[PDB]
Amino acid sequence: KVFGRCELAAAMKRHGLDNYRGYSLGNWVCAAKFESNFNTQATNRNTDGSTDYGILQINSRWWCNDGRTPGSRNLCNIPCSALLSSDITASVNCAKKIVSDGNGMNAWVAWRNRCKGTDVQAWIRGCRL
Repeated sequence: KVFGRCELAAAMKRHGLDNYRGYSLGNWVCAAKFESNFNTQATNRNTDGSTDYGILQINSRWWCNDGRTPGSRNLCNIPCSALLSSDITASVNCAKKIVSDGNGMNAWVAWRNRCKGTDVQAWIRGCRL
């Protein structure tokens, strides 16, 4: 695509993600950055044969269905292709569920290895709320 630095910060915002269970808007921004480089169409197969889907790289073995990962559950009751939409709502919604799963933002490798415990706000500096 891809998405824009502040295009996203603003898009995640009014989807009510800015302080969502503690996590400043900046973390999601920074998460999107490293998981997919703001590419909504991003896809990545893991070793277990599963595939990571979308801007926040959401896995098929749990949250979304792709008819290609046996022994998987589709926890967000949604097909994985809908996560590849330029519309963000699907992705955000399913993300919101992943953060309250009990383990928080740590559910993203990229985040807790490139965002966590760092100045996370610089990611939304200058952007129009």
